[PDB]
Amino acid sequence: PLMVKVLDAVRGSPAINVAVHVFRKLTTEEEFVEGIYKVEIDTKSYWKALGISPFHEHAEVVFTANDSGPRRYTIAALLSPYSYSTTAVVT
Amino acid sequence: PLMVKVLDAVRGSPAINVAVHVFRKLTTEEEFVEGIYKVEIDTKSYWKALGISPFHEHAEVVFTANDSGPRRYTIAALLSPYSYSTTAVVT
Amino acid sequence: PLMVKVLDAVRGSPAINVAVHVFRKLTTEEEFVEGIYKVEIDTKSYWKALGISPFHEHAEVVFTANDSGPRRYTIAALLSPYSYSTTAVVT
Amino acid sequence: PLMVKVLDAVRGSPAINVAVHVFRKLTTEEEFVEGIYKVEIDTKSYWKALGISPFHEHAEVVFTANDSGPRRYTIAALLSPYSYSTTAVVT
Amino acid sequence: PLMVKVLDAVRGSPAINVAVHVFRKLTTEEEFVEGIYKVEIDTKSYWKALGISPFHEHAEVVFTANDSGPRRYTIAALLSPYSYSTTAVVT
Repeated sequence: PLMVKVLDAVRGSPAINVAVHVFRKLTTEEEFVEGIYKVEIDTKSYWKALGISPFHEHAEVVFTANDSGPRRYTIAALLSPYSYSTTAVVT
Repeated sequence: PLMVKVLDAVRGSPAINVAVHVFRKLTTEEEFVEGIYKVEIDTKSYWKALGISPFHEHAEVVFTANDSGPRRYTIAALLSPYSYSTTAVVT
Repeated sequence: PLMVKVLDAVRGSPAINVAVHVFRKLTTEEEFVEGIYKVEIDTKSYWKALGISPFHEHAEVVFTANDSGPRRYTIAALLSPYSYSTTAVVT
Repeated sequence: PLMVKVLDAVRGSPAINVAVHVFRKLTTEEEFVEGIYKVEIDTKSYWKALGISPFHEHAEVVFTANDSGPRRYTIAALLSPYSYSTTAVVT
Repeated sequence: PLMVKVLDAVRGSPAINVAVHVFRKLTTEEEFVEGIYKVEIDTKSYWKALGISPFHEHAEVVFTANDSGPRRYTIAALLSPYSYSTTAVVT
């Protein structure tokens, strides 16, 4: 016998975030789960898994990468509930 | 017999974050879980898993990477609940 | 018999973070969990797992990496709840 | 018989962080857990696990790494709850 | 019979950090746990686990590493709760 119980009775006005998981029993992947409440903001990638036999004989390659510039990011509340409160962003 | 019990009775107005996990029984991966309440802001990668036999014979390679520039990040509250409070970001 | 009990009765308005885990029974990985309340801000990687036999015979390689520039990061509260309090960021 | 009990009754408004773990029974890893309340801010890596037989015969390599520049990090509270308090960051 | 009991009754508003662990029964690792309330700020690594037989015959290598520059880090409270207090960072 397997039982799980959460939050039987509630009187009032809360804020909640619930998650429940139960498990009973060149690249390979099997039987996985990814991304329950997942956040990604800025991510970069250049070269990945070109192939079996690239650039075998007598190759000449030049590789250069530049990253610059004016950028801004602004966030007030992230992944956090609130009740009976005040939030403001003023510029 | 396996039992789990959390937060039977609540009177009032709280803020909560709950997570429950139960498990009963070139690259390979099996039977995994990734990313329960996961955050990533700035991440970089260049070269990964090109292939079996790259650049075998008489290769000439030049590799250079530059990273610079004006950037800003601003966050007030991250992964933290609050109640009966004040939050402000002023510039 | 296996039992777990947490927070039966609550009167008032708190802030909480709960996590419960139960387990009963070139690269290989099996039966793992990663990233329960995990945070990463700035992470870099260049070369990883190119392949079986790269750069076998008579290779010439030049590798150089530069990292510089004006950057700023600002955070007020991270992974810490509060109640009946004040938080402000002023510039 | 195995039993665990935490925080039966609470009257008031506290701030808490709870974690419970129970376990009853070129690279290889099995049956592990990583990253319960884990934080990483600035981390770097260059070369890792190139392959079985790289740079076998008559190789010429030049390796140089430079790291410099103006950077700032500012944090007020990290992994520490508070109640009935004041927090401010002023520049 | 195995029993554990912590914090049966609480009246008031404290700040707490709790952790409970119970265990009853080229690289290899089995049955481990890593990173319960773990913090890392600045960490570097250069070369690790290149492969079985690198640089076998008649190699010429030059290795040099430079680390410098203006950097600042500022933290007010780290891994320490407080109640009925004041915290400020002024520049």
